[PDB]
Amino acid sequence: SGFRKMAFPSGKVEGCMVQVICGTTTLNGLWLDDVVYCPRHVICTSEDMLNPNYEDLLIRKSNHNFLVQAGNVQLRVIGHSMQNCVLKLKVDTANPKTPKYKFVRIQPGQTFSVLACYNGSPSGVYQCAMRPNFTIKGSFLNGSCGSVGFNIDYDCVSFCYMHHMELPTGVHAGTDLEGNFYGPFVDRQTAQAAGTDTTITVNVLAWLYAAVINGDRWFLNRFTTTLNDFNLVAMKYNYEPLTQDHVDILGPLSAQTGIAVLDMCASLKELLQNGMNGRTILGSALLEDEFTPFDVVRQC
Amino acid sequence: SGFRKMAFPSGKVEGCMVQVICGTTTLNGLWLDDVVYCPRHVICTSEDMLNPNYEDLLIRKSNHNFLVQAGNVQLRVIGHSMQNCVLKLKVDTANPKTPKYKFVRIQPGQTFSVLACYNGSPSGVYQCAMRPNFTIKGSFLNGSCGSVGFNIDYDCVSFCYMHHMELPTGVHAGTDLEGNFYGPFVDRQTAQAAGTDTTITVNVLAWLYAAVINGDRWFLNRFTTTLNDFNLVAMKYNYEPLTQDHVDILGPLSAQTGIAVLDMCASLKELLQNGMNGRTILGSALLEDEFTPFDVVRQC
Ligand SMILES: *[C@H](O)[C@H](C[C@@H]1CCNC1=O)NC(=O)[C@H](CC(C)C)NC(=O)OCc1ccccc1
Ligand SMILES: *[C@H](O)[C@H](C[C@@H]1CCNC1=O)NC(=O)[C@H](CC(C)C)NC(=O)OCc1ccccc1
Repeated sequence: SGFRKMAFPSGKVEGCMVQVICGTTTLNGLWLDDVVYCPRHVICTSEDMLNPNYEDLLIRKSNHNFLVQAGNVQLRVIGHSMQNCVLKLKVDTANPKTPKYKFVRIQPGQTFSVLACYNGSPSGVYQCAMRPNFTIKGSFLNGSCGSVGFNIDYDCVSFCYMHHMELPTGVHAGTDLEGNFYGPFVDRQTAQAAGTDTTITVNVLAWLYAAVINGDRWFLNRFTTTLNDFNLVAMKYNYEPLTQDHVDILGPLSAQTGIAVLDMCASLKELLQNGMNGRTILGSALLEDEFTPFDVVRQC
Repeated sequence: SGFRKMAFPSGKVEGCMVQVICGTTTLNGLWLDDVVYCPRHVICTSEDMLNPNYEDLLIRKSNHNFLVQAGNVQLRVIGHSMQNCVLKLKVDTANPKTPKYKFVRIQPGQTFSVLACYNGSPSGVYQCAMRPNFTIKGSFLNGSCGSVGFNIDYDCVSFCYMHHMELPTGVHAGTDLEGNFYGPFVDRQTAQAAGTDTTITVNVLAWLYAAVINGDRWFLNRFTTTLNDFNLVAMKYNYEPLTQDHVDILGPLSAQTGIAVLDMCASLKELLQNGMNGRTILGSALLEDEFTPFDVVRQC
């Protein structure tokens, strides 16, 4: 037993991380087969990064302006192109460590693991959720751009996130691996800011089921509620509405614990209206919303 | 910016994990050079595991009773021996993926990353602290024994923990890699239970410094306190006493933020006496004690 925020083992991704330098900008790239993917802002200078025209900036570059280092081996760049907000650097060597992979775009409310990297060297691994407002609450410093987020199913790495920037509130923004931003954000200097966020209700419910599986039962009750009455409470507390599909997704956890989904909703209603009264659930004094139902089943 | 519970990248350890079967018991082993290390209870049966005599149990075994699988390759066991609570299985092939490594024993209050594994296959990675009572609050199911904890410095893996058991409160116990238990626990069936735990004060202080570095300042004050007066409060709230060595270790974080250690102690005294009044620090409504000063410096 026990329940922890757990990342996927990172080895398969560590073998794909490289360093990309253009001018005085250093960041990370992802080396899959004979292509290195990286944020296109690697080509910008301080002056450009106000309102850059990336198509102009890139036509002024040559293959030799991109220095790619895979550990202690220089990779020779033989072609370059832009795809949305990522650059694709063709190199003369296919990565022999390329795993089976896919490029997937995730939905708000879904989780993934982040391999934070600096100078092409992995530094740490942690779990993130894509917030309803399309930001992530990560841990990223200068040099971390090009770090990736991913899930692993069987032997296949599904890459979902590449890191590009930090917003004024300290949260993080980036793109899918096709270079399309999550959320209404752009890789240039504006006053852009995260929009209002909400709590991921289906995930809070999943985490309450994880708590019951692990022996925390104090918040349970015999009462029940209707889906409509629960969603009235959710709206008041800035929680996302619960759909019948969410109820269906929680079915397996409800069956395992014998607690009907709408009974757990009544427990959550009481927690929202009364707080915890100095108690904790799975080591937290707040309701946690960054575990999906799948994350709970995977671990419990 | 941002601050997350972050594990070390696990690749170097993933390449060392194997499956060990003896009889009907399956668990994990650690394959370094031509030795596989695993919990000695792999040789027990249901009846034995009450009060086993491991020396007797092991003399009745042969090399061929140990089946070792490295991915989809069977390793041939050519010798076996017991070292404290671990078995050392000599195999006919040195692991070509053996990293530079050390076997270190950690202290209570120190952190490490855990690579949870089942059937010799890594499942997830997370950070743990060794509690003052020599347990860890992990996430381990049947089959997870032999999973290891480790830190990485430069290119060298310092293995510190091998998993053996779960105590009645749901916390976890295990040994160093020389097979010596952390804490007063034994690999047999008794009514053994975790002793009383305390909060790791130096780590709470480090995490408060991480909060300031990341823009949370509401708990700061102009007041200060004496070390003796603070330790009177620590005792009342079941916090470990703060030593001058802890103050020295916090020096760099104090210098970076300009907040003297004893000023931060005054803030902590107020948080202990008054709580948070509905506010949060780094996304928590509780005081977090599983980040060391080094963990904070590493990330911030
Ligand atoms: C790429 O390494 C970098 C990652 C940032 C740096 C601080 N925290 C991160 O996540 N990205 C940028 O510096 C980015 C470049 C634009 C052309 C998209 N701009 C950015 O994040 O600006 C905000 C900022 C910069 C430095 C510190 C704090 C916020
Ligand atoms: C080895 O895989 C296993 C790990 C346990 C199983 C449940 N959670 C864990 O961390 N260790 C044992 O089963 C261990 C064997 C003794 C001979 C040391 N005994 C143990 O942990 O017993 C308590 C327990 C067993 C099963 C479920 C819950 C608690």
